[PDB]
Amino acid sequence: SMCPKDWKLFGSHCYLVPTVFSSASWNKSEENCSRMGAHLVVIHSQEEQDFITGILDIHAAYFIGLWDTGHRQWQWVDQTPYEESVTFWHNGEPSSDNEKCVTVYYRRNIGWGWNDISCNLKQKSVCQMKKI
Amino acid sequence: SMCPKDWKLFGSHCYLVPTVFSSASWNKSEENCSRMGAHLVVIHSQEEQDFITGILDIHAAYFIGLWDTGHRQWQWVDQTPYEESVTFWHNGEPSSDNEKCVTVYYRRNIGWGWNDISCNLKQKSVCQMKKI
Ligand SMILES: [Ca+2]
Ligand SMILES: [Ca+2]
Repeated sequence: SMCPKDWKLFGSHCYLVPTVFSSASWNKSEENCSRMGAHLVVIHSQEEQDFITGILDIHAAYFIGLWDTGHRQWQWVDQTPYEESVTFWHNGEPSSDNEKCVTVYYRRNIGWGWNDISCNLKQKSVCQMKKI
Repeated sequence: SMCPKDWKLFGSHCYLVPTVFSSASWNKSEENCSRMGAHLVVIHSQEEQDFITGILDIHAAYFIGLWDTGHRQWQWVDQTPYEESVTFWHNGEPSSDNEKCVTVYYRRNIGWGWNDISCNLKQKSVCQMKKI
């Protein structure tokens, strides 16, 4: 139908956690999403943050398609506008101008939130594409 | 039957000013269009500019599917080419490298034209889709 097999529908998009694809760098995660005709997730709303985290394992951290093009100059992989006022950074994040890639992970007794980390650290990931 | 109920036909497209939400940011405006299998209007001619502005309230500003991905690098939401020679900018627009999203609005005694504004500001919107 609107989404490929095992992809999950929310809004105009289809989402997948590539499970078998072993942990990888941010670039290799993006490259794997694009092999499926998808991108790392672009999280524009509370609804999208809530939906995407709804399909993740609380014991794992996941690359999202947000990266720092300069000095806290955050850009989505699809180049759609970054709005600092509709973000989900954990308390104390972002933390370091040396951390240029973004992960989403669960903090005990807090919930899901973004963390800036090294682009070279291997993490799980989640992909999105438009439906049909 | 060439357009869904409440939509308006022009050439090979159907147009709608959404009503269910009364204003929203550029990203949310685009997602709302996409959920109807549409996108923010992509304007490729004088005739399109005139038809789209014809169905608008002169007292309101409306997001269109044009935004700056870099430094004055304008892109359409449907990836069709941007052509500087066929644009409808108001005098003195685009005004600033801080305004990455595009609205159409009516200037008293001048007429309709495009204006670059902050992507986070809430505006009305116009959606477009291929006819049936
Ligand atoms: Ca950090
Ligand atoms: Ca402007």
